[PDB]
Amino acid sequence: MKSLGRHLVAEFYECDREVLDNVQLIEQEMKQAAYESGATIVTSTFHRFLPYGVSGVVVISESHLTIHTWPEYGYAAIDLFTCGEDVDPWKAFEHLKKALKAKRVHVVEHERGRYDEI
Amino acid sequence: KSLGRHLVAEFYECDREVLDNVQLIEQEMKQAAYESGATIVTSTFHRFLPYGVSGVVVISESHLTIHTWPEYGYAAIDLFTCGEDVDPWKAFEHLKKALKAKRVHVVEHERGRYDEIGIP
Repeated sequence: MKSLGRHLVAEFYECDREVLDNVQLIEQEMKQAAYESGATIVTSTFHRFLPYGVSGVVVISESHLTIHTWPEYGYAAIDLFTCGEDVDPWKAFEHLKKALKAKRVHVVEHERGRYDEI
Repeated sequence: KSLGRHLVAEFYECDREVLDNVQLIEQEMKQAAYESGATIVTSTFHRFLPYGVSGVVVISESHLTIHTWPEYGYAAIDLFTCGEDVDPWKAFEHLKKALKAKRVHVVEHERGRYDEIGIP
């Protein structure tokens, strides 16, 4: 730990498009992702974009997990921002990779609140 | 050339009383969404311990978020917008002003690049 939090900005490509358009399943998988990471969920809110697409946010202790899907393109924008030694955003990543069946992913890990800056 | 634009922002040396004011953070975040041109879907703001605010404004197909650390004068801000007439930099400007940040660091990501997804 050299920062308040760790933030994964993930591009998920060639996903299962049925899953990407399933608002209930996406919400379920996001909550399980949060459980896998060690995080505690404060609130969650998921919405059906029309005609296709799911958007959701899981608020955790001091930060968030988010997903925005484009079923028509097989694409999801995922963000996994966790704080604390106890919580591992890569565990959420792995769950979602498997839940969405992405064939290609790109992930960047940012530090949020570096100790040497704050 | 992408489905969305996403600003990952570090705000430093902010007004610490603002950072711990959940009502004001909600107002300013909603104002920031308005400035950007985004449509609000839902908004949820939390203040929980002994300080610190978390807020999310869910917009059409993406989000604006803030998580504050009053004890450090720091806020973690994310401004993810989609579509050509929504401008996340207008949200940035509003929040920079509202929070009285003296120093900022911002990464702008292209989320869903057309060349990566395979869109002409």
